[PDB]
Amino acid sequence: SFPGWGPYPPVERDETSAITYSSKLHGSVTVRDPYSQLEVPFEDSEETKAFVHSQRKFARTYLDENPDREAWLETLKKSWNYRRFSALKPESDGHYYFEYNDGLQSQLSLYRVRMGEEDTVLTESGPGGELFFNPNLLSLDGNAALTGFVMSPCGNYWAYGVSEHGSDWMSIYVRKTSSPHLPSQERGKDPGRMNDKIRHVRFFIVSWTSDSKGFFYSRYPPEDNAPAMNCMVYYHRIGEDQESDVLVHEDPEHPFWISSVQLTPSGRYILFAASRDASHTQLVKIADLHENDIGTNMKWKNLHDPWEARFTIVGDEGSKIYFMTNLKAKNYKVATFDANHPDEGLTTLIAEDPNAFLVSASIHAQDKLLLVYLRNASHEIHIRDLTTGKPLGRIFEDLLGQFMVSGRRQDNDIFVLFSSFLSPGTVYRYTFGEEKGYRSLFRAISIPGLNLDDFMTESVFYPSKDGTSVHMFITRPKDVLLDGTSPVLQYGYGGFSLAMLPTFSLSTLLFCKIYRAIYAIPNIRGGSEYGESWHREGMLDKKQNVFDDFNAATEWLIANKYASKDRIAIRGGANGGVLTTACANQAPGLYRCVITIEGIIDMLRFPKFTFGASWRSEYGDPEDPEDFDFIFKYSPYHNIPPPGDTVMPAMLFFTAAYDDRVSPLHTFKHVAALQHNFPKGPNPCLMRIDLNSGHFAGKSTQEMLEETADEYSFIGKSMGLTMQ
Ligand code: NA
Repeated sequence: SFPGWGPYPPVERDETSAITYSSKLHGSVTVRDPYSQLEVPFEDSEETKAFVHSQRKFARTYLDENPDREAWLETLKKSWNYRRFSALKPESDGHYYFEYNDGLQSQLSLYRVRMGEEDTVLTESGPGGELFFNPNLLSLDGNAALTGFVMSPCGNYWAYGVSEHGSDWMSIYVRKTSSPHLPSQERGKDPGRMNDKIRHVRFFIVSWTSDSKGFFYSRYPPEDNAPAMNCMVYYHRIGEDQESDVLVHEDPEHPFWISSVQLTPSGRYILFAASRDASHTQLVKIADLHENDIGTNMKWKNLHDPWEARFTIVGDEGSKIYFMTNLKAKNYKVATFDANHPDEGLTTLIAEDPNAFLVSASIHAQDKLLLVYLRNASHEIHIRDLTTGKPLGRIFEDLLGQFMVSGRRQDNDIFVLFSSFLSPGTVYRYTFGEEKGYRSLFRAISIPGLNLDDFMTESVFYPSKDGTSVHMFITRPKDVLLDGTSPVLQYGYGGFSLAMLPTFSLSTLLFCKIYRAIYAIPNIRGGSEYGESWHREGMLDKKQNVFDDFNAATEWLIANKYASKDRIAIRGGANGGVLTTACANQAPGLYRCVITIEGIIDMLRFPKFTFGASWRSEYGDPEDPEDFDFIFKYSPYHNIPPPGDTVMPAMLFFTAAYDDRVSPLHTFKHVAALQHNFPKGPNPCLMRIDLNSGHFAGKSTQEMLEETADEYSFIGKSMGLTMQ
């Protein structure tokens, strides 16, 4: 039987294309890749162009034929038109800065208010204060993004990154803090900036010297799919051209290594850190900027033996530097180094918590050390004495979710942004005291037409295949019955010590309301939810544990009558695309709809493209014979089930035509192979393409809504759901 939506657009095959891999078990294994031509970028291949255009047109026709697509876009537009803001961030110009969106602006704007006048911002009258920077003015389409910013210590200068209009490359710009954007400036330019333009940057790590004369940054050779190579550290002096910038570090022997510098808050010490993979291990060196001219002739001293640990600067006290480090402490700890006694090594200030991952450490009110711990898949705030490390107790103990803390060592107050599945964003002020402090509600995000009291988030524990107890969040309307009829949207990642925290998404709650559905977040292995050991149990030869955890979550939801066996939708992005494609291959019968965002799918070829080589610490090295065998077992691109005795779920793949973070070739080849293997469906396999590269880290509000309307209408069609 031939479905009315077919046939699929044709995709050229290369029947001769193969690579031979060393294998511990088999000696050698020859892997055919009939779609290897789709590894050539869109801009360089007419074949890749023809594939993208035909697949894009085919997907759009199917998605747009569904009237629920426009119904979802209208519902999303109306509900997403709510005011959003960050916590107040104190800066060296004596102003608080905050992110603001009226509702449907493409990008967040940056506003400011004099410290002491903050009670006049974020009222019914509007954001108040003064507009500082409006990213919406940068591009005609609103796809140009602020990638970061750092104010000069003097408070006169503001260094900031803007993503270039084709790519995930950026330029660093500088403007005076006396040159804000004006509300009536025209789109397509950046008015009021200084002449400085730092090109060839792929990540924003900028550190000003204490004299405010310049900043350190990391850059690459000029850009005229290939692995990212030859990261260099430079120093830029304000008012000079980039051509005058002084080279601080290059390592031509190790072109895949990523390098950056961080300065202590005093600006006295510079920490050089190199990374050779995605693991939390560095090659680290410290220099005293008072001993050295900026250049390649600086007196670098070894902080510790290379590749054993990561070191993040938390503060300084003369020659004493405070570090958050995992040195002999996989869950991280706080330790001090005396730059005057390097050979004495690191002294523990806050011991590793064996049962809690330390996320951050920051100094406040001169000598209060604030620790954010991850315990039971949510944030805890602990206060410690900076001098002794002695515990001073807990704050916000009653709030279960995630926190963003803003405030400096010199401020007695912090602003804390609290959020969860059910809390869109409450900014609390906390004022430090002698024995206890005082907490005040500053401002709360409210969403018109959403009643947060209509929803709940349950915490359950389920056994995985191997008997391991896994935590899962289940968000649902309180009035949805547990009678085994509800649809599920189940989101997972599983990797890189990244926790799936309670996180606010209006879209997800609208999915729950409109489809009487549950939103399930199983805290599967690979994440840091139960400490670094939770990551170690879900990587390399144990990556299969991640898929088993996710499958067992679905089986538990069905068995305990949370969900209909026929209405499971799964969702994942990047490393989460390994999860969605692997689970679809290994248990196609569990799932009715699979959403993959910028998926990693070819687990043999991933090292050959942009930043993929760094993922070898997580997945293994496919060119190592031992690693090949365990990677090849699950590599979703190489394990599409034979068509004869499998019905594939409906599958929708989101990707840009250009993406540095995950090369779109992963999606291109897997979509080609799925369509070839299952040419008659019965369930469609579609690729939803953005041609504007709408950056992950810089996506306009309107693009996000269109993508969500495509995703939800496709899930609705695929699982036979009616919008309520
Ligand atoms: Na823009």
